[PDB]
Amino acid sequence: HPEHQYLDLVKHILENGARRMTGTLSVFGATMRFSLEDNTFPLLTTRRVFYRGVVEELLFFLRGETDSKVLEKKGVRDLGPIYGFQWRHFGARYETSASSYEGKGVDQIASAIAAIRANPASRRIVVSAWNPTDLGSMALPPCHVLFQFNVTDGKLSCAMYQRSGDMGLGVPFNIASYSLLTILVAHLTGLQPGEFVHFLGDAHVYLDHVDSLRQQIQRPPRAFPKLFVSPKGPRTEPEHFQYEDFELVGYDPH
Amino acid sequence: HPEHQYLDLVKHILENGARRMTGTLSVFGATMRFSLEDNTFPLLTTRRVFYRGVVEELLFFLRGETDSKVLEKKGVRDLGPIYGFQWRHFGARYETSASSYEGKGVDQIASAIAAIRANPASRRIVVSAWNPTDLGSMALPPCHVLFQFNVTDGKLSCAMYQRSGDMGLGVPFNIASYSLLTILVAHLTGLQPGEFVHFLGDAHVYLDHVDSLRQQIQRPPRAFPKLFVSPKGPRTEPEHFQYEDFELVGYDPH
Ligand SMILES: [Cl-]
Ligand SMILES: [Cl-]
Repeated sequence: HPEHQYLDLVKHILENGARRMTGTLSVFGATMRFSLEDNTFPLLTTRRVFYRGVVEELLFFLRGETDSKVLEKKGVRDLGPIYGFQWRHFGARYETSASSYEGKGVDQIASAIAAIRANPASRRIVVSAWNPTDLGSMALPPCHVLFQFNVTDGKLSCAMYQRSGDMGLGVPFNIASYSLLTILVAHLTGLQPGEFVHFLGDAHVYLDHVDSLRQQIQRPPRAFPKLFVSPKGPRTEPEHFQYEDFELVGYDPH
Repeated sequence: HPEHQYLDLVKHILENGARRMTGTLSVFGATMRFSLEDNTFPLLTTRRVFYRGVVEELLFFLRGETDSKVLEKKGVRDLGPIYGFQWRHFGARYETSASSYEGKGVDQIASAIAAIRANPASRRIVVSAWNPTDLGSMALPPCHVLFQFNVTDGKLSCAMYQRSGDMGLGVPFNIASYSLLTILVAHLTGLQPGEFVHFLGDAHVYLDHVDSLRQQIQRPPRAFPKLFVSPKGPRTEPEHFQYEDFELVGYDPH
């Protein structure tokens, strides 16, 4: 079971992590990979992951929105030039969350989907959320720094480099989100999902989560849920997708 | 022996790689890591790596230079806004190789060394070579897309995300270069080198290298060389380092 990769990484941090300062235990440089074949959706079972949050927050970023009032009014907790902005309007001057950016900055997402369709074998289908000229971003920068899509044998795969991740909450959430982005984009482009590959720089556990994490990691994982994309109407762009287009089947977390 | 990680990755591509078009065999998503402790320098032994090239080309990028005439006149084969430019002048308008950029764009390298000194525990010591607004870059973009430094227990480590790498020539070269950057920066900042962690998106073998690669991978690796930093005068910035500051000991490739 691939959740073991997550649990082993947690065990590793608990047993051999460094102490650095809120304190943490940490290691540097880790990888986990999850198959998305046969509708597998790597939503962790050893502790319930906020699925509705994953979905709404991904669709929100894909709309390029930056106003957490949208999310709040959907049961999910101005944010600045966070992910969606960088994804969809890279290099634009960021003003306010209530403002318009159509035709400003580089739409890396549109560019990635186009490349997937015209040149699926491309090695340059990269999307970056890291802009060192954006001082606002740079004072509280994205944890998930960059990702790459790959098409091989009709399967869309994704690799994401995460500079820092908390194992307790953030990392499981992020596995879900990028897995869901791959599934969403696979559907949009007529492909089947392949794999999500997660690369981590700093991987840390918070001290106040130690006790709970060590109970969690003796639980045997359960088979991952399945995720089906069944749009309620036509979807020609990624911002068009709605929460309801996704049926989560067999999710049974401890 | 950590070179086995390289050889196993090659075997894996040979045996289970996809065929995509000059043809290649390829897999997506791989990791290798190399300890830089006790002066270990991961210069591959199963086939000689162009050490002089590694060094000169790293020092060249660290000077922010973009004119391959500098390299040519040092026995190593306008390049545009390649690595050094992005590293040292991110977001500046790139004009010519013969031109000056002091005070233009973000000096991510200087920013990274400063962070290493003031806030070694930082999780945001990231350097990106990926600028999707730079159409010139984007027509022939960097393979080594981003890297992160980490300081833990007095040891500098580095992780680099490479979007595409040829196993034959490019990947061994790149392992050397980032390992050497870590050693160089470790010395400059008073730290000891830790580890180089290599994350790869597309990892490919060229068809015309298949036969040679399969002979190569039956050779038992030899212990890696050691690398010592012994500057011939004072070094207060990374662009100051010279080829001669580095003594390579015990390099014996097949
Ligand atoms: Cl945690
Ligand atoms: Cl090759």
